[PDB]
Amino acid sequence: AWKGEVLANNEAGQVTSIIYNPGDVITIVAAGWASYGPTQKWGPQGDREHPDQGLICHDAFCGALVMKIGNSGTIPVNTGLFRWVAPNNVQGAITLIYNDVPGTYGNNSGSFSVNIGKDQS
Amino acid sequence: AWKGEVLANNEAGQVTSIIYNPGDVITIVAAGWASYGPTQKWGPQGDREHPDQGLICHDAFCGALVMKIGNSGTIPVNTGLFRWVAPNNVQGAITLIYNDVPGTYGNNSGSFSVNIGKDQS
Amino acid sequence: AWKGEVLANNEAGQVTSIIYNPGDVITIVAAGWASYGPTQKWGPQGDREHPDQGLICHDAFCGALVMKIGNSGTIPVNTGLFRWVAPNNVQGAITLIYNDVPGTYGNNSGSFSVNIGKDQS
Amino acid sequence: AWKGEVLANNEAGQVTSIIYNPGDVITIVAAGWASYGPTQKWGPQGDREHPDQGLICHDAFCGALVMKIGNSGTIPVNTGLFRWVAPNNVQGAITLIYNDVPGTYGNNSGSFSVNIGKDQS
Ligand SMILES: OC[C@H]1O[C@@H](Oc2ccccc2)[C@H](O)[C@@H](O)[C@H]1O
Ligand SMILES: OC[C@H]1O[C@@H](Oc2ccccc2)[C@H](O)[C@@H](O)[C@H]1O
Ligand SMILES: OC[C@H]1O[C@@H](Oc2ccccc2)[C@H](O)[C@@H](O)[C@H]1O
Ligand SMILES: OC[C@H]1O[C@@H](Oc2ccccc2)[C@H](O)[C@@H](O)[C@H]1O
Ligand SMILES: [Ca+2]
Ligand SMILES: [Ca+2]
Ligand SMILES: [Ca+2]
Ligand SMILES: [Ca+2]
Repeated sequence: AWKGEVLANNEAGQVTSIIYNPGDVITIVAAGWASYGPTQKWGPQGDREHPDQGLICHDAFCGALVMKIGNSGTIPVNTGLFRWVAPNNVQGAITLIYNDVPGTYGNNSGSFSVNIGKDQS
Repeated sequence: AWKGEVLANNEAGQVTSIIYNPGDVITIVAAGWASYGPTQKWGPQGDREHPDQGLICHDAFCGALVMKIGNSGTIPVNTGLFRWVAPNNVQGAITLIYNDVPGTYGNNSGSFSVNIGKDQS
Repeated sequence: AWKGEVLANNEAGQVTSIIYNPGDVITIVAAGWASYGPTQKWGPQGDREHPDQGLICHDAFCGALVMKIGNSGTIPVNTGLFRWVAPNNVQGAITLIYNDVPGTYGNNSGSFSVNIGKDQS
Repeated sequence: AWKGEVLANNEAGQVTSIIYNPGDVITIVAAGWASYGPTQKWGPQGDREHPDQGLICHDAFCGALVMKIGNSGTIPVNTGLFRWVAPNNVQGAITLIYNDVPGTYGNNSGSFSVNIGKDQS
C-alpha cells in the first residue's frame, strides 16, 4: 500500500510505489484542500464552477485529483476509487496529479493526502 | 458491500446494510455534491469557511459526510475512510448522515454517492 | 486474523479469536500431521480408508480437521476453506476440532497448524 | 482468482491464469486425493514415508502439490499458502505441479482441486 501527499503545484505529479498490473483491483481515498490559484481552496473533486481552459484532464474539474497509469492518458480520481479495475491495456506506475492547465501550476497551493491499496482479486 | 445515496436533507440519515462488528476493517469512498442551504454546493468534506452553529458532528465541517455506528456519537467520514478500524466498544449498523444543524435540514439539496465494504482482517 | 495449533487429542477443541459474523467471508488454511491412534499420521483431510464409528463429523474422514461456529454442528474444514461463507443463521466463535469418536481422543497424537482470516466483503 | 484441477500424471504441470507480480499477496487452498503409483492415495502434503528419489521439489514429500512462478525453481504448496509473499525477483505465471520423479508420472492417478486468489496488499 502507498500513502503520501500530492502537491497542487507539482506539475509533473507525484509518483507512487503502486504498479498497476492487469487484473489488479485497487482502492484510492483522497482527502485535503488545494487551490489552482484563488484564495479559496477546494477538495479532491475540484471546482465545479470553473471553466475548462486546457486542463490535463477534461473529464474532471479544475482542481481535481487525477492520475496516469504508466503512459496512459489522465484518469479522474476525485475523492477516490472503490475496488476499481482499469481499462484494458492500461498498466504501470501510478502517478497522482493535480488537475490544472499546463504552465499554470506556479500559483497553486495546498495538497491532497492520498491512500492507495490493492484489493482482493 | 453497500452502495447508495445519502440525501443532504435526510436529517435521520441513511441506514446501510453494513453492520460494523468488533475487529472489522472497512473502507468508505464518498463522492458528489450537496448544500446545507446556499446555491453553492460542496463535496463530502463540506464547507471549510462556514462557522459551526450546532452541527451534529463538531469534528467535521458543515456539509460534510459523517456516520454513526450503532449508538455511537457522530464520526467524520468526509471523502472516506481507508482500511479503517473503529474505537473500542463501537459496533452496530452504520448510518450515513449529512452534517448540518438539527432542525435546519429542510433547505438542503444534493446528495453523496457512497461505497462501503469490509476489508481483509 | 488467527494462527495457532490444533491438537489431535483435544476433544474439547481449540477456540480461536475469530468470531464469525453474518456476511463474513473467511479463508482457512490447515497444515500438519496427526493420528487418531495408529502409528501412521494423516493430513487435515484425515484417513480416507478408515470407517466412521461415530465421528463428531460424519461429513469428514476420521482424522480430518473440522470446526464449530458458535453452537452449530460440526463443519468440515479439511485442508481449508477458500473465501467461504457460512450457512444462514450460523455465527459465533470458531472452534477447531480434530475429527474422532467421542471418548477416544486419549490415544491421538500430532496437531494441525491453522491460519484463519476474514476476507474482503 | 483461479480455480481448477491439477492432475497427478501431468508432468508439465497445470498453468493457471494467475500472474504473480512483485508485491503481490496470494492465498492458495488445495484439496483432494492423488497417487504417485501405489493404490493408496495421499493429500496435497503427499507421502511422508516415501523416500526422495529425485523429486522435482526436494523441499516437499513425494505426492505433494508444488508450484513454479515464472522461471523459478519449485516451491512447496502442500495444502496451501496463507497470505503469502514470494522471495525477491520471483514473478510470472503460476504453474501447479504434482511432486514426482521426472519420467515417472505415467503411473500416477487422481488430482488436486486448487483455489488461487490475490489478497489485499
Ligand atoms: O483555468 C486554470 C487557471 O485558472 C486561473 O484562475 C482563474 C480564476 C478566475 C478566473 C480565471 C482564472 C489560475 O489563476 C491559473 O493559474 C489557472 O490555474
Ligand atoms: O450553519 C448551518 C445553517 O447554515 C445556514 O446557512 C448560512 C449561511 C450563511 C450564514 C449563516 C447561515 C443554512 O441556511 C441553515 O439551514 C443551516 O444549515
Ligand atoms: O474410529 C475411531 C477409532 O479408531 C481407532 O483406530 C482403529 C484402527 C483400525 C481399526 C479400528 C480402529 C482408534 O484406536 C480409536 O482411538 C478411535 O480413534
Ligand atoms: O519415488 C517416486 C517413484 O515411486 C514409485 O513408487 C515406489 C513405491 C515404493 C517403493 C519404491 C517406489 C513409483 O512407482 C514411481 O512411479 C515413482 O513415482
Ligand atoms: Ca494555477
Ligand atoms: Ca440547512
Ligand atoms: Ca483415537
Ligand atoms: Ca509415479
